[PDB]
Formats: sequence, structure tokens, C-alpha cells
Amino acid sequence: ECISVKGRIYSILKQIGSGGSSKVFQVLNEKKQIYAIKYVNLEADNQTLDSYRNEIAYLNKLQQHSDKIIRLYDYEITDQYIYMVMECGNIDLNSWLKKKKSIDPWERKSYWKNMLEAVHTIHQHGIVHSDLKPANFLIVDGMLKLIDFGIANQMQPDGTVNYMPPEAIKDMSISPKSDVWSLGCILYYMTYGKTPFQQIINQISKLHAIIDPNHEIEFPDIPEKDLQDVLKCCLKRDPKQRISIPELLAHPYVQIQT
Ligand SMILES: CCOc1nc(Nc2ccc(C(N)=O)cc2)cc(N)c1C#N
Repeated sequence: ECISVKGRIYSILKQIGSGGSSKVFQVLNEKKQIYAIKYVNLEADNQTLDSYRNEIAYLNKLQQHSDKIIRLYDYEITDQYIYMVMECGNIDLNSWLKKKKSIDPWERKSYWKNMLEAVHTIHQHGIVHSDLKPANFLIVDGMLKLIDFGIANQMQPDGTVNYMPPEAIKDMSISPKSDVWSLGCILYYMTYGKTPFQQIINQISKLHAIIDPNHEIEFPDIPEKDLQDVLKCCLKRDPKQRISIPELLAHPYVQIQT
């Protein structure tokens, strides 16, 4: 019911996430301010460990570079456990997406800008998140912020190959373009109400479909003509043909307000 980090005590309001020996708690400090504490039980290969160490260091470093990256106020690391005190936000994008029926065009555009800026920041520092999904983004102050960089083991709020890029499947035996496809699927869902290959319930079929150039993705007409173009450009199977993050930041959909 209580946790301590660097001589500071927090009260466990509730658990909001879980994973491989890892938990996320909604907490309050002495002055009743709210924060998110990530607990990691280190009793974990030399490698799983180094993966958490790497994530912590990049998250910390990347703090200064963008307000679209989640805030890490402090952390406690020992041979037994890891405690991470960070911004708590309102709710993760994945949970919020399920509760809302329709999404506002302005909100969708603002959110897309946030995601783009966050992924852009991590790319400039040589990080390619490799598993991008809505659960990786947190809604804080009517704005989206990136929670993790996909370096450490992934957690889930309290998996699917829907957002999986084709190059990652073909290369079965790394480019920043992979994050573009994933972002495209998130925006596609934000626009059409589902991921491009959501219907395929058969997984090996879904996989074959994601990679097959003959399997055409549906882009039914909409009033925002730019959005439709963004989606088309983001969902190019060939990574070389696929639009880049710097190009997406200069796209009319993001640049020109309607
Ligand atoms: C699994 C969620 O993980 C996190 N959720 C956070 N916020 C959060 C997550 C989920 C909810 C929710 N859906 O209740 C509300 C807030 C903040 C974090 N800093 C982290 C981390 N790490």
C-alpha cells in the first residue's frame, strides 16, 4: 500500500499495468500529487537486464528533447528491483480508443502531430521503436506522449500483429520506415474504425495479406482528402516507397488547417 523512492513515500492508488516481472501503479506523494510508478522485479537474464538499463538511460536522456516524450522525474535501481517515477497522464490511447465511438477530426489531427513529433525525436537519436501501437501512447493534457521506446520488454494497461510492418515479416530468418507503417495503422484505425487487416481472423492469412502487394487495402472516400493521402503513403508495403517522418511533418494534412 506504500512505496519509497529516493527518500520519498507514495501511496498506491491502484495498479494500471503489468508484464514480465513488471507492474505500473497509480500513486500519490506527500502533497497528494499524482504520478506513475513502474516496478520491475529483478529476480532476468544478463540481457533482459541490460535492456531495462538501456531504456532507462535513453528515456532520461530524451527528456530534454521533446515534451511529447513521457516525463521521468526519478528512479531507483538495485540488484533486486527497479522503481520508476514518471508522468501519470489521463489514460493510454488504446483504452481510450475502445471507449469512444467516433473521433473528432481536430483531435485526430492534433494527436497525429504529437505521435509524429515523438517518433521523430527517438529517430534522431538512433532509436527505432519496433512495436508501435496505441498502448505505447498516453493521453496527458489533451495531448499524446510516447511511453516507451520498445527497447525494454513491453507491458500492457489494465498482443496483436495488426500493426506489424511487412518488411519485418519478409525479413524473417532495421529501418525507421517501420515506425511509419505502424503509425499509419494507428491513424487508419483513428479514421476508419479498424486496422487495415483487422478482419482476417486467420493469422497466417493476416500475415500473408500484410505482405502481399496484390492484397489491396481499402481507403473509402472521406472529406479530409489529405488524410486519405497520408494513409495511402504510410501504408506502402515497400519501405523505400513509403513516406518518411520528415516528409510527413511537411504534409498538407499536418501543415494546412481546415
Ligand atoms: C501500462 C501503462 O503504463 C503507464 N501508464 C501510464 N498511465 C496510465 C496508463 C493507463 C491508464 C488507464 N487506462 O487507466 C491511465 C494512466 C503512465 C505511465 N508512465 C506508464 C508507464 N510506464
